[PDB]
This record gives sequence, C-alpha cells and structure tokens, in this order.
Amino acid sequence: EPRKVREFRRREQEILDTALKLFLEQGEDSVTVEMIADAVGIGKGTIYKHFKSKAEIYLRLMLDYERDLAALFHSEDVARDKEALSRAYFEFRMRDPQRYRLFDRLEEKVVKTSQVPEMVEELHKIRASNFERLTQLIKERIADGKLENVPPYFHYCAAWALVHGAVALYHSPFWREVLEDQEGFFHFLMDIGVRMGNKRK
Amino acid sequence: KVREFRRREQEILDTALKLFLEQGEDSVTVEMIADAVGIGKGTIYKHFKSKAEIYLRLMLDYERDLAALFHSEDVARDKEALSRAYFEFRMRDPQRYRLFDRLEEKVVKTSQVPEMVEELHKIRASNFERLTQLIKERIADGKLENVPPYFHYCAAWALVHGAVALYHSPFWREVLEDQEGFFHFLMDIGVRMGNKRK
Repeated sequence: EPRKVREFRRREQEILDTALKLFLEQGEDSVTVEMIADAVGIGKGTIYKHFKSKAEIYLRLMLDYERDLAALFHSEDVARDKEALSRAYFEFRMRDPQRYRLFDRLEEKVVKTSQVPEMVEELHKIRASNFERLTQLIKERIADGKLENVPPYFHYCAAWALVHGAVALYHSPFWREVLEDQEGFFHFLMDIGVRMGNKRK
Repeated sequence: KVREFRRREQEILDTALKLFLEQGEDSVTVEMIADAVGIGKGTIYKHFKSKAEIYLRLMLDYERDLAALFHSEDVARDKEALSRAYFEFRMRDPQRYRLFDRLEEKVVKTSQVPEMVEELHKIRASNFERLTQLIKERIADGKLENVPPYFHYCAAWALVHGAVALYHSPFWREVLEDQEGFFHFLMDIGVRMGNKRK
C-alpha cells in the first residue's frame, strides 16, 4: 500500500493497542480519550481523526478480535489439520482472559445498546461468519469420525461452556495466583477442549 | 413438637427459594415470603431473624446435599457413577447456581451472619476434600491422567460454571431447555474430562 496509508494505519494500531492496555490495567470506565492520547504521546485532536468516541474504540477492538478469529480458520493448505485447528481455536479463546471479560462488559455497554449502529452491524455480521466457520469445523470432524455424531450445536455449546468457565477460573481470587504461572495447566485445558466430545468405540 | 417446627421451616425455605428465582432475590421481602406461605411475618421470625439468614440456610442446605452425595459409605463404590452424579447435581437447576453466585457477594463475602458463614466455609472445605479425594482415587485407578489433582478440580469447576452460563443465554436457553440428550452429553463430557488415553 501507499506510504501515507501505512503510516495512518500504524498510528491507528498504536492507539488501539495503547487503549486496550489502559482498559485492562485501570478499567474501561476510568480511561478517557485524553488519557489514551497522553499515553500514546499525541494530542487528543489526533485521536478524534481516528475515532469519534470511546465507543468506536470499544467496537473496533471487538471487531479486530473477530477478524483475528476469522484469520485463524483460513490457511494456505488443501487439507488443514482439524485437530490442530481445534487446538489453535481453544488457545485463541482461552488466552488473555482479562480481555475476554472486558469484551463481556463491552457487550452490555455498547453492543446490546447499538451505540454505533453501523459498527455493531458489522460486528454481528463477522460474528455470524465465525459461528458458521466453527460449525463447519465441527461438522467436518464429525464426518471424519473424530467427534460424536450428535447435532453440531452440542459440540458448539460444550466449547462455549468450557471457554467461559476457563476464563472465570482466571478471575477467581483464589485460583488466579495458583494458575497464572502454570503453562502445563493451560495446555491441560487445551487438551480437554480438543478431546471434548471425541468418539469412543 | 420438633417435628412440627421443621415442616413449616422447610416450606418457608422452599417457598422463599421459589420466589427468589422468579422474581429476583432483591425484590423479594420477608413479607412476600410470609404471604406466599400464609403464615404471617411474625411466624417467619420464629425461624429466621432476617432474609440473610434464609439466604445462608439455603446455601448450607445445598452444601449438605452435596455432602450426602459423596457419603455412600460403600467399600468399593463406583467412582465413575459418582463422578457422573456429581456433574448432574452441579449442572441441574442452573438458576439456583446463579442465585447462589449472587448470594456469595451479598451475604457470604460480607459474613452477614458470622456463625452461619463459618459453618458454610466448614462444609465447603469438607466437600472440597471429598471431591479431591475422588479425583485422587480415579488417578490411582488409572482412570484420570496423572497430573496434580487441582488440574482436574479446576477443569470440573470450569465446565460447570460455563454450563450454567449456557442456560442463562438469551439465545441458547430456549434451544436447550427441553434437550435432555444435550444435558446428558454435557454429563458425559464431564466424566470423560482428563481421562487417560488407553
């Protein structure tokens, strides 16, 4: 792409990365557009060229997350490894549990309210596409004999439940200190997700 | 008679829970519980000094029910059937689980009635050891992967927590509410979680 556009996009990305870091550390309600600009080192007026409001930043972060999930499914291979893809999916969903929880709060705050209707409609569209991709992966693992031959939404809902509960584990005042440094436990959870609903003989 | 005191106390508890789920616990007052039972507010105070006492009693009764599940006392109990029964117990009535999650913040974390909360922590600690002992036994039998027991404990907690949330989804609850096969599918997943590969 042209150099001017690339510079504009990299500045936009730095704003997004900085804003997300501030939201997780201090809480999203506390952080203001001025505070993000100070952290990036730019004037606030520069931020408003990129985003009209904090609600646009919230929605952009969630759109970017859905785009990252979509890219996970697409690969340059004729016959992708479905078990490796399933593992990558659970890793993507369970890493960064504080971000998951933040997005749960933003769902009530800006998505359910359709604070920016065009952006929320885009978010629903890509989420529906990602739902179709996960359902197709489930159907292919069923057709390959790996997953039990039950309705695909059985597997979808089990995966949703495991991810949701796993995120909650990392917000426990008791368990978070125990688990935060345990990479083996994280991979144990990943193995459980991949093995969930596997067919038995 | 002592008898007699108990049945009214149970109807108060059964009625209060069923208003809490309907209606939301903050909305429900002691007067509303008394009206539904029909026994007037003065009678309630003979059993419970406050709504917080009713909250904590419901949670104590729940922990006692979980303890009763483990105490089969058989010399060679079926651990897989016990594991399945545990997941069934935890995942049935998801609305009650969610209410108790709210009551944790409201009356347990605040130690609203300290004597009752100390008893609740005591039985919860006993139930934790009972579940951990079941996990260790399934590990020792070659059924579960030989990892720290808390690995298995935390996986079980996560599955239950996520399953309860599933039944509160505005989308999924209508889909799942009548699906006994899906419920048994989740139970199968819980029992098979962390199983050693043959």
